[PDB]
Amino acid sequence: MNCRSEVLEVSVEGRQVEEAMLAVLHTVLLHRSTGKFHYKKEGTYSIGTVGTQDVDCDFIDFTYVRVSSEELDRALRKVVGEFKDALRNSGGDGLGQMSLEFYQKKKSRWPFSDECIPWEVWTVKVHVVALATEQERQICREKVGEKLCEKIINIVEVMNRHEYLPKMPTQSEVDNVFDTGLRDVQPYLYKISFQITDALGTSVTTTMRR
Repeated sequence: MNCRSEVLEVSVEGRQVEEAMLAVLHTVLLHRSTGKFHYKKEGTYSIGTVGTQDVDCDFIDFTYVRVSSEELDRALRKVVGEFKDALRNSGGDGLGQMSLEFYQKKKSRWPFSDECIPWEVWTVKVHVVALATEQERQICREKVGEKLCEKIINIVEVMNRHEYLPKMPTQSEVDNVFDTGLRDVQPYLYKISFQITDALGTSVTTTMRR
């Protein structure tokens, strides 16, 4: 169950934070998901289809690929949205970080609790600058697009480089490994959190599925 933590750092403009974080999160979840398991008798199962689609960025000259799932997209857009607000609207040095953590549920023996054991952590350290000039914004569109392109391919190589994946679960064990709550995709169990540190202190936000 060797856990690996990877760190990515990006410097963007305020209007680029949301799209930049979405590119990273969707890219990771693209390679950390499966189709929905449809179980039959004797505990056997088939696997549903998962489409993908290109996403054109409006504030960055870049295009990324995400899982064709509105449910997942709305989930990610929400937490990235909270992050973008908490980060941009801060009187610090424009620094914050977001973590994507994949974990397994080791159900603590009846009846007390349930423990989350992480096996992969993906952290994005964001440095955001607020620009007013239209020209500078244009420079950032091209500049960030190049860097972000290099980092997406890089992150795909890193995921491929990781030697550990959870053992494929049986029907009774599927909810300890996968998020089986989405309609059209089945990612590994994941939680997303972010923290912003200011001159006043540190704020930490954790988001949980229903």
